[PDB]
Amino acid sequence: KVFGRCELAAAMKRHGLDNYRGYSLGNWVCAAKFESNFNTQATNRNTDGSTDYGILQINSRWWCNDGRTPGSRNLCNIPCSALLSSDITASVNCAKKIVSDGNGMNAWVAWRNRCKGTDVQAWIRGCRL
Ligand SMILES: [Cl-]
Ligand SMILES: [Cl-]
Ligand SMILES: [Cl-]
Ligand SMILES: [Cl-]
Ligand code: NA
Ligand code: NA
Repeated sequence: KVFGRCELAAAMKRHGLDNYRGYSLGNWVCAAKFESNFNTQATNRNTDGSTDYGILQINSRWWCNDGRTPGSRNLCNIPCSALLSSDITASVNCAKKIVSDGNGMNAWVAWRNRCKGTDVQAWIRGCRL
C-alpha cells in the first residue's frame, strides 16, 4: 500500500506516535517519506547483508526475523514480512521499541540526515488530524 501524506499521518496519530518520546508527528512522517516514500512494500539491502522492511525501514539485524541475516536478533519478535502489510500496526509497535532504545529517532539515519533540524511540522501541514 502506498499511503497519502495525510492518510499516513492520521494512521500514525491513531496508533499513538504523535509526541511519542517527545517526537512530534511530523518527525515520523518525514522519516517515512525518505525511508519508503510511504510504501509499505519497500525493502532495501544494507551493506552488512541485513535488510530493511516496510514504511519505516526496520532492519533485520536487530528487530525482525527474515531467516537470512546470520548473527542477527529479532527484538520485536516478528517476521520481517509482517512489516510489509497494509496495516502499519506492527511497524508502529516495533518503532516504539526502537525509539525507546537509547538513541531516539537517531536510530533512523535518514531521520538524522534529512529531518533532524528541519521544520518537520511542514509534513503535516493541511492535514485534518
Ligand atoms: Cl508527499
Ligand atoms: Cl518534535
Ligand atoms: Cl493501520
Ligand atoms: Cl530522545
Ligand atoms: Na510535527
Ligand atoms: Na534478525
